[PDB]
Amino acid sequence: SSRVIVHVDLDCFYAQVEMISNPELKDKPLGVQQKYLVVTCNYEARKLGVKKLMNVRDAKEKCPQLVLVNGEDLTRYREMSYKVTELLEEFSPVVERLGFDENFVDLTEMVEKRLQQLQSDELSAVTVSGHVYNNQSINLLDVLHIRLLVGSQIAAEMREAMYNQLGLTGCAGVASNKLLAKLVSGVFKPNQQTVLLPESCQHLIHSLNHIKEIPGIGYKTAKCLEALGINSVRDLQTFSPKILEKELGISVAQRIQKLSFGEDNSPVILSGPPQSFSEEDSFKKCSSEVEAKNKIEELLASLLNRVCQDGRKPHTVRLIIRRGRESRQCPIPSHVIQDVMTPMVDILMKLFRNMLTLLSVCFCNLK
Amino acid sequence: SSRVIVHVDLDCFYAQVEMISNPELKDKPLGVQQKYLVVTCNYEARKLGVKKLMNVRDAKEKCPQLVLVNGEDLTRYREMSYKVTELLEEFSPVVERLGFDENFVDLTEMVEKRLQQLQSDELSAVTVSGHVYNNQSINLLDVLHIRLLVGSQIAAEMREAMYNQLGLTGCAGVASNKLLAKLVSGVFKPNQQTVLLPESCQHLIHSLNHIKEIPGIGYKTAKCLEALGINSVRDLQTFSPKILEKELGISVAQRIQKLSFGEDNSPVILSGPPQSFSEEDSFKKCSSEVEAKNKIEELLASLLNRVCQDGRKPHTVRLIIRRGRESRQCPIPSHVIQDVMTPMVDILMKLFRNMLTLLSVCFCNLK
DNA sequence: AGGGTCCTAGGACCCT
DNA sequence: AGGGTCCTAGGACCCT
Repeated sequence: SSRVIVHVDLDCFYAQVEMISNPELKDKPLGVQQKYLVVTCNYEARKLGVKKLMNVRDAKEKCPQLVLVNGEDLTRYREMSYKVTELLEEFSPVVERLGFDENFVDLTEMVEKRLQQLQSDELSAVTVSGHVYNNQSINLLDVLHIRLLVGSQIAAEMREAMYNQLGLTGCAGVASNKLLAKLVSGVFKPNQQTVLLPESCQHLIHSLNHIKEIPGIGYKTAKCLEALGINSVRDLQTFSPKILEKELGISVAQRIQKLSFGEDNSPVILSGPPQSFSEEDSFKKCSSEVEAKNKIEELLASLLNRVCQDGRKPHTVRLIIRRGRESRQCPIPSHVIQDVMTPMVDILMKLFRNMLTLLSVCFCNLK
Repeated sequence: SSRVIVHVDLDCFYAQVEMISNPELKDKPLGVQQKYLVVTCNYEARKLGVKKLMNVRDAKEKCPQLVLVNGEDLTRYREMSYKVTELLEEFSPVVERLGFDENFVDLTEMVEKRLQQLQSDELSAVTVSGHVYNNQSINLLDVLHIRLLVGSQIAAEMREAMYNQLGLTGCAGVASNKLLAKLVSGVFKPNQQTVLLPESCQHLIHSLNHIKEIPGIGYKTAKCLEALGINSVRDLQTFSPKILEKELGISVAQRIQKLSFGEDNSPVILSGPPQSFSEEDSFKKCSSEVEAKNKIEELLASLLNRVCQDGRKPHTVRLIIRRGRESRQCPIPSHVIQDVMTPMVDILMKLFRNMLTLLSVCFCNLK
């Protein structure tokens, strides 16, 4: 029942893609901006103090030299994202996408195969690729250390192939479940990998400074927990399972408390093709008229290109607006499944009439 | 793009099953009761005035001779229901279940096969099995009349097999879509079949006396339509598509108005195994204590037997209560997927604590 | 921002 | 009653 999981986490993905386009952008600090927010920056910029999602002003304050670059159109990032997932699917088919720049792979079946092909004398010659978390000592007769080290060898092969075949650097973390692989992938953060041996699991989770930092524990469950006096990982570990049950639920409770201990039995899901296709347009209260139809015609403009090129067809469209958000959705008529936009704009226009700073159209329920 | 669909509608299903158990119950009027309500009755009882869902009192008023029989445990009905669906799946695999006693089958691929095997001279020798709606005249050079007549021959073979192999009588309606097949299956109502030729589609839908009677038009959309002055099928046919769009939605609108015309492009779905397993317990305010745990232990008692024997395992449980209803659900822990009830009662007990005349537990999200 | 994921609790519909 | 179906609109989570 042992598992070997790798978390692959590309460095400043958007920046990497832009720096590939215009090679001149390298060397100097680089921000990728979405409206008034630098969402991503290359290492240089990050050394100068440009932080994740920093105002284009505060960016130009710690870093007047910034060479900013617009990244509101995610097409090129989305395409490279899937080129990376597909490269990893070639290693082992079971790859889970988390956002655009992170992937989980279950290396278990693959690690086991590489061992039965390996020979007796090799077992002692097994080496780690990259760092070992907390410099922990390897025990070459621990079957679990050997598998995690083979896992680190596969992880380094993936990272080498991502660079060689797509020009992308990134980090990797090798552990026995998704939680720990993701928590250890970032220990050595620029284009490196780390492997976690079980004896250091507690050191790793306790290296966190607030249950905020546990993936699966967002703002809501965080502030909720902070209202029970739970703040450190150890607090959540020792807190009453009972009060937690009745406070957050039976679902949230035991999952969160197990994450507290480094436990995470959740399987690596095959992400396969997307379950949805959305696009967003925000503006300085630019919508209060039939302009919404010029936008929406534009949002949907590029989508129909996307949702078509995919192959499958959506059987539901949705329209989203900001003024918390609201949505009104409807099934896509059969006739409209196969010129469109005359019929589709109309669909979403009446969805729009039923219901302005944001505006989005999402194609979902694909078949 | 022509379709041949059969709607199979067993007569007083519950009664049929009971009359099979204790053959003595035949001959005399028979009611199947659920609390203070005769939900089903054999033809005899129905001749005496016992109507669908009639008080056990009003039942014993038009029909003091009633020989009532309890039918709150649906196990035996549910089992025969699936024996009937499986018999029809043998004819053609694509069978859609609607409730326990109704099934749709798409006979198109099957009718077409029977024709290419049939010979030239036979085409004129094709006959209808059962009634033709509105006594309409057959045109043996109308390819659509011939296919619907082959459809009627398959329908009669199914009904003969349901009787011969399961002892069940029932009705059948043969049409070109689901709506019309279901509307015509009941024209000759006791253990007979009817076929609808297209030239009589309008006669059939206009034979209805209120859009209430169109399947897919329930109480809500009905009263809504009745507020627009729409009452007859012709009203809905001629009513403004536009006002209907803005009143009921773009989804409801065109689907409802097409049903008005006898149009229904919806495909026959393969129902396959159930998507859920529920059981219900209602009582005269009998629950206001740890009794709910004695019930719930009992509701869930039989379910775990059911949801297990199926094979797949649910990955969500739900608890439902009446005091409109309310539900609180949660994922079923991995450990509990495989003794249970010690863990499961507890799960639903805390779901119960979070939230008494009704009480139910439902196992859903099966895999 | 711009973009995803899956769940949940209520609601409509079908049948008896 | 006792039992099903699928949808929807909001909400939580992940990433930038």
